[PDB]
Amino acid sequence: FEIKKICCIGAGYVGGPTCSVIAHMCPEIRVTVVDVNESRINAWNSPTLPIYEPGLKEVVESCRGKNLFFSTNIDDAIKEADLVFISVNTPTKTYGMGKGRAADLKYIEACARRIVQNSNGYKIVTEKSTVPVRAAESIRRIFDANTKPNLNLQVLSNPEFLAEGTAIKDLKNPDRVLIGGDETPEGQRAVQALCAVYEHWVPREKILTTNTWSSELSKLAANAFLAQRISSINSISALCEATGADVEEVATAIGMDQRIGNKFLKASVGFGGSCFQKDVLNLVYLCEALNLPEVARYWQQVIDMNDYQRRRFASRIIDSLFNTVTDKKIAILGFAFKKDTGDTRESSSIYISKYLMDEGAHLHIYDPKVPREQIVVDLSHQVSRLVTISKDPYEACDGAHAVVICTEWDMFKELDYERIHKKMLKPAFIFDGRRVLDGLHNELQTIGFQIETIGKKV
Amino acid sequence: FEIKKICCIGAGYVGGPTCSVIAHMCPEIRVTVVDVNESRINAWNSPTLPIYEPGLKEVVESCRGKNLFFSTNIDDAIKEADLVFISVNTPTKTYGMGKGRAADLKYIEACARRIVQNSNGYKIVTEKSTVPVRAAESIRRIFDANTKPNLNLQVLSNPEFLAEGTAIKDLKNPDRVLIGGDETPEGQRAVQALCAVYEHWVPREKILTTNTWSSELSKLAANAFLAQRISSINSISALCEATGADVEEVATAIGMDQRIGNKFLKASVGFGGSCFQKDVLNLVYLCEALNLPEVARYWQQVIDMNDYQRRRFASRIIDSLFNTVTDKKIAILGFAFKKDTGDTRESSSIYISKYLMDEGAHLHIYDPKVPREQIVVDLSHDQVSRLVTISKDPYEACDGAHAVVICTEWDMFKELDYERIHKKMLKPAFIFDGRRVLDGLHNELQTIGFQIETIGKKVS
Amino acid sequence: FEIKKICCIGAGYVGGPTCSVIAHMCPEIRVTVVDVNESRINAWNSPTLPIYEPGLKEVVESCRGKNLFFSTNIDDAIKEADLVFISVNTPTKTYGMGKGRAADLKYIEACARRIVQNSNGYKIVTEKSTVPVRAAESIRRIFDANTKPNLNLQVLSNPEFLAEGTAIKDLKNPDRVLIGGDETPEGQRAVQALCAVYEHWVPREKILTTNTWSSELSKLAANAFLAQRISSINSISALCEATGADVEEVATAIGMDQRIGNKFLKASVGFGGSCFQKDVLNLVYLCEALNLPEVARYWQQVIDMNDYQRRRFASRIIDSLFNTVTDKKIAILGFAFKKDTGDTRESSSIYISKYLMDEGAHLHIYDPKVPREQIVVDLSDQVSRLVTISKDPYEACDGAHAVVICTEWDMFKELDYERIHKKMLKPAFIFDGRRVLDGLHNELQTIGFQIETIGKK
Repeated sequence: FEIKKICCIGAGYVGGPTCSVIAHMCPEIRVTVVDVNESRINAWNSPTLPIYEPGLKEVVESCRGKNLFFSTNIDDAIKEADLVFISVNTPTKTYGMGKGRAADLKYIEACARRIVQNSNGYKIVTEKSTVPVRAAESIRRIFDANTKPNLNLQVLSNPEFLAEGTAIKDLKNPDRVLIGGDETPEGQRAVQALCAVYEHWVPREKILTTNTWSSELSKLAANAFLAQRISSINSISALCEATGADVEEVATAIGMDQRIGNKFLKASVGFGGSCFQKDVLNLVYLCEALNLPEVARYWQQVIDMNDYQRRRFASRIIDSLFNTVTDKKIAILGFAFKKDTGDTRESSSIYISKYLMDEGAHLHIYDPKVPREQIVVDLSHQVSRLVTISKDPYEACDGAHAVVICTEWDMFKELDYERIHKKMLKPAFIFDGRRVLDGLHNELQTIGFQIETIGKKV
Repeated sequence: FEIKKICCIGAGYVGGPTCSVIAHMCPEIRVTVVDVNESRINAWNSPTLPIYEPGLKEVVESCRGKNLFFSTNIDDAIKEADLVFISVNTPTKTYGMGKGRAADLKYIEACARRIVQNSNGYKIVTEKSTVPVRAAESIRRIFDANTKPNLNLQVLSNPEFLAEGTAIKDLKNPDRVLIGGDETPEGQRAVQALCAVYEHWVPREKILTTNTWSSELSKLAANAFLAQRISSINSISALCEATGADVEEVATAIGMDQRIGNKFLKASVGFGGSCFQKDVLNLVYLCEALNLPEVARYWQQVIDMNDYQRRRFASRIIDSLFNTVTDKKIAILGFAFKKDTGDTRESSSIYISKYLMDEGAHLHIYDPKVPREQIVVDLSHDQVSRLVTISKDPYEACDGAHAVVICTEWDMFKELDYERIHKKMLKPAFIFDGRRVLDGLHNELQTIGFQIETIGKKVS
Repeated sequence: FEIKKICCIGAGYVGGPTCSVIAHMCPEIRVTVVDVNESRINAWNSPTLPIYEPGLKEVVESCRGKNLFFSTNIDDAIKEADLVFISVNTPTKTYGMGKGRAADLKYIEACARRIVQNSNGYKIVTEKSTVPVRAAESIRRIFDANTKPNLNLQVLSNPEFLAEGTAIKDLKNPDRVLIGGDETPEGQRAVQALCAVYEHWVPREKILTTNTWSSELSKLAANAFLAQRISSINSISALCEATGADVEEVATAIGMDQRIGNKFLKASVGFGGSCFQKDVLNLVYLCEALNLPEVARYWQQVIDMNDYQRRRFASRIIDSLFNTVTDKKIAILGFAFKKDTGDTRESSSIYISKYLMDEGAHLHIYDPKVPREQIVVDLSDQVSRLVTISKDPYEACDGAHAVVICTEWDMFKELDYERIHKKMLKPAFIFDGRRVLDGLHNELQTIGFQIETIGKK
């Protein structure tokens, strides 16, 4: 069996770029991306794509209309497809059992029911989005319970490891392509057919085939391990402040051990983004549901440490300002969860800001990329009375008691702090939650700034 | 400052090989290794060295008598030295505050008092063994309180990262050389003098200079991070058994992410050795002493997960044998904490064996390298005499056994004649692979008739 | 250096009476009291002072216009002052870290910034109001970070120990005057300069000079020790009810030991007022912030015992009325936290009333001095339906099932209880929460009451 027609249900940041790269590297394969938002599909067929990714516009326009297509006729695309990707988002449950930690499979289930209704003959159905472990069994149960004569649907797991901003680079040169299928002979045929698609541009040595459950678990575990590295170095940063050690020196010394590696060992006020906490919490919920409390509380520590790092950093700020910041102007520099993005999901800036707002602080927030409306929404259920969004860092720092750096924007390293210090109220504090002012502490102290930072003793 | 004479106090597993390599790569530096055991010093000056390390004999005999010397005259070696290494072992405290977790600084303190009494002029004193964080502050306090006119002792931290069996390779090609000293100008002079010693064979790019506290903490943190990787994959292995996932597939998929790396992602019945648990526990005690309970309980999970992995594996064995193993013969294959060593310190085999002995099992224990006496001592506080038998070959231990428990990843266990083993085993016959060494044989073993259970794979 | 001009920031019940006595006993020292409340300053300059304190009017009028002045020109008074008193209120924090227990230093910080902006030359700045320990360190940090050439500000702690109603008596004859300053030579000069002011009417032996931290802690510790004595005797009162002992007999026996003393050994439903619980809670929060959980939980017991005494007393009332007081009329006699005042802050009557209101009781509250509006606010739909404020005790007790005495007013001892008993529903109960009816129990029982009281079985 040769895959010639691919349908991806979901034109988001996973289904879009992934199938765009497939059509780019597989000219013979017809790739149709379908979705429910007519605005999205129209945008995908427009000169301005509904998502910005470097190289995506170059990739899409060189394939769109030839073998890459975007449409709203999901039923027709499903019927003709040989391979159906399921790329709908699985949001965290908002209520009920597993609220806040379990994944809500309602979209995947809705997708599976739609697929089985519009499918005849042999097809391969592949989970692309991050799913909870054993979710493919739910898809197979739906397929089994709604079977038709000569209808043979094979379910595979092919989790995506792309990152925002570098999706195209990650898709064209992946660290590994993970494909999971049943150990049965029919499942292995489906696995090889999907492997043959990736083999057009991915070396065979980087294509790892596993069972379905291992593939689903590996996606969760990878993000949990990464978050754990950050929580671990953050735990050391608290110890460094207590001992006189420096977390950057420790991290450099740790990372030179080749068995540990030097990536993801940067201490910070806390990890953010829409993947790390969500995946760890889903891992914790899975363990609790499987009667593995020891494993659950093990991985809960990654989240607990991340929360502790934020609370501790906020408490240092409050304690430094005499345990009272009511009506005190505090400049928050950086609101994105990391530099060079507008994404604020689970940004440590949100939690630091909320803690200071709980104390009645007047926050003046500057971020070069996060739009003004996003900041208000994230801080909103108070925001009108306590939060001001500044146009430039000097506006936020004027008349402020403290400057809190929550995102590692490169521009913050280049601010005219002598100018900032003149208009700040004294004593003037800088709280570097990202270690971006290292090497400037001597100059800042001579200017007259009390500089406090993560993982360095005061 | 030019270091020309080096004295290492402690001729053990750290002080010996490290100073041997220094004299090898620094022919012009006189290196004297001193100790309190006359047998050790005599052994060091003998054709059979008191510790076996590959290439150590070649290194030592090439330098011994030229610029490497072993002696018991600690006072004279201290007086003439420009650099004094402190390589005495810091054992865990047996009683009092921090029992079982805190380090006992009595030897380092005794060494520091010995140094200050026999030292005149400028000297550099360097902690080489694993010390608790802020231990150098205690050495400096002793030096300050016992100061002499024109006596200037500089204290440095230079923790060792050598591994037993490959110390010489690690010393000649280290991943990094860590040197910690005071940020004061005098401390920086001491740091550069020790850096200049390492620069004879270590590139300056791999020599990392920090403050003293960062250097002490980095040694503890590195071992804690490594142990954490093992505990993390072991936690996944429990999940894999619950879900039908396979921990080896997950670990391979995890380790292909370059940010994570593929080292130290082998699921097992639990990590062992004299380093991992000791350092994590010392890290936990340090955090508790510094009013950081959140950090303490964070790192306690690494130990708790490792203990849970052993208990769970033992409980699977007991449950598989009908929750009764009284008088049941069980073959334990492998007793060392890892393959290719005789070291049993904190070996998972010990804890698995103790759990089975708590149930009255008759353990027949085979290890190709661990001597018989060590096994008895580790399992001993009557119970060992009645319940434990040390076999001389694996087939002797498996004859008439209900279960074969593989606790160490010895390569020979992969090559055993299991069909021969299965004939003489009592039925049902179980194999518990606690190291994943029988992967790829599970099909053959099941056809032979072996109920094969292993870490991180659901029971088939 | 001799102090000649004194400015007190805050014209409240601490800054006002204290500086009034200073100007009275130091005619040659110019004393200016400044505040933001224009009404307060105008009231201070009026024949009706903004606060009633016995002997204050004679003291103020004997000095006002000569060397005691009240003004709103804070900047001018600060600049000329040799000694600046900081007497602003430090209320408990309402939100954030330490909500309900930590002190809110925002006013002290605002005052310190105001002082440093308007100050030139040598000055002595003195905390007079109850501050958390280490607060003077924050003032010194502000002064250090906002320094000027030749500007030398010395920070001292001079906590107040006056009590409302007897402030003038306590100021003129203090048990002790406490002054805390840096052990540095410059601090000792500031300490002696303030000591020289107090020495005009305070004997040198009663002026205790300590470091700043000791002075701040002593103020908190003194109130905590006092609260502890009450909680301790209240804990014994629960024991007495369980054993047949009498807490008044035990308290008398305890207090005759000279090492213990006979003061503050009166069992009650619970201590009240704006100082005791506030000081203990601030002490507890201070311990928790300083990683001393053992000390924190030690002093938390004082508050926990005080809460338990109120809850237990309310539970006895409810249990005596068949565990149901819905729509039952209950007369609450006394609402102030102690007799002979209108102050209801942390009054045990509030908490007993709230417990009875939680059970749907119809409370008829009488207090001879607490105004009607204060009672409503303190208990504040529930107050409108369940609470009635009575004009006289007989109105409150008419048709009531129980009479709850929560404040030790002397008039309650002299009520016509036979008249009360006739119109009460039977069985009729009297819950004496202050032991004010001792010696009347035989008469009350013969009348037909079931009299229950603290510390008696």
